[PDB]
Amino acid sequence: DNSRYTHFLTQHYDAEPQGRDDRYCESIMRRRGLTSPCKDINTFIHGNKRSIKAICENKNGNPHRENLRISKSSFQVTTCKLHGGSPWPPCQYRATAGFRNVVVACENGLPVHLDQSIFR
Repeated sequence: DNSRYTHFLTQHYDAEPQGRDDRYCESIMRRRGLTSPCKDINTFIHGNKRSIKAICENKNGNPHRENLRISKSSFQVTTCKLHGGSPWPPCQYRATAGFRNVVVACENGLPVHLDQSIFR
């Protein structure tokens, strides 16, 4: 029903990554279609979807700033950050795994945006 939500899963969700190293990032950024031009920073959330959607309501979120939500729980996450100078592929990424709460924006109970600022 929501294309922004399906698009959120594409850009910001990976259920079970295993190794969350540089090559993890370089591969998934490609697989998820984020390399023309290279997205300069992009973060993936791991685990189940229930926990993530739940950020859109009381169960696992609170209102945050100007129309954003912040999760109550902490998530396993991997931020991929471009390097090397060029905007165009091949896109080299450096991986940073993390564990903390995340900020998103929701519509109709579904996350449609990940605030990347906190992972910078």
